[PDB]
Amino acid sequence: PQITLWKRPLVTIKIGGQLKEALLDTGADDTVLEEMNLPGRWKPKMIGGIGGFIKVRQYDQILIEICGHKAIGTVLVGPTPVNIIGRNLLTQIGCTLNF
Amino acid sequence: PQITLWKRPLVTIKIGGQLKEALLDTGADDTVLEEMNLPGRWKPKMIGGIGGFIKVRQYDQILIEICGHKAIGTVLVGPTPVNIIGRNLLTQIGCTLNF
Ligand SMILES: CC[C@H](C)CN(C[C@@H](O)[C@H](Cc1ccccc1)NC(=O)O[C@H]1CO[C@H]2OCC[C@H]21)S(=O)(=O)c1ccc([C@H](C)O)cc1
Repeated sequence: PQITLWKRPLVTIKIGGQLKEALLDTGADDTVLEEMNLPGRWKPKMIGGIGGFIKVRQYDQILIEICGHKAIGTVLVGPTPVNIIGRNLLTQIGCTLNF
Repeated sequence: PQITLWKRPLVTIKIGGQLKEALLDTGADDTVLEEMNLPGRWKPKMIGGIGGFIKVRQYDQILIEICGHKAIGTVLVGPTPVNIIGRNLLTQIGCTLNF
């Protein structure tokens, strides 16, 4: 589809058997999701943006479905105020910017 | 143009007569630029990102050309990690997400 940007580009995602709302965010290299207790091993990481850094847990090869489109890749889990779908997954669903 | 996301969507902008590089950021409501000199009056404002809140200078009705497309809108100036073009200006140049 085509999503205009009058409002935040929020979409439903499925990850770890849960449905959630997340931003399609061309400004994020990677994907960052609200605290959730995923199984498996993880690696600590610190990521920075406006206001400074937050601590997150890096999970690799996680299955995620973004508005019907399947993808698999790294997800960072931590105290983010919004779920952020980054370019690592936006490429996998064929998402582009156009003007 | 159509912009894929395997790389950061960085474009050249012109603001205040000077060229800069900026990131097309669909996850940003607002446009925030690193510290710079801009003519005209400004108002102190607060903005929140992934890591907390920062103080910025708000410039309204500022001419800014993005990848050859003209916009006139609000530009926030402050200690953002990188120059980001937010939805307030992406809508003006007709930018949409497509997949
Ligand atoms: C570096 C360029 C960007 C700043 C990077 N960010 C993406 C960016 O879209 C954030 C998303 C966001 C964050 C909090 C609340 C809403 C939306 N928007 C944002 O800050 O917008 C500001 C201005 O407009 C307002 O609207 C929303 C907030 C205000 S990040 O989240 O910090 C980030 C850093 C590192 C990684 C890993 C390492 O790749 C992934 C993501």
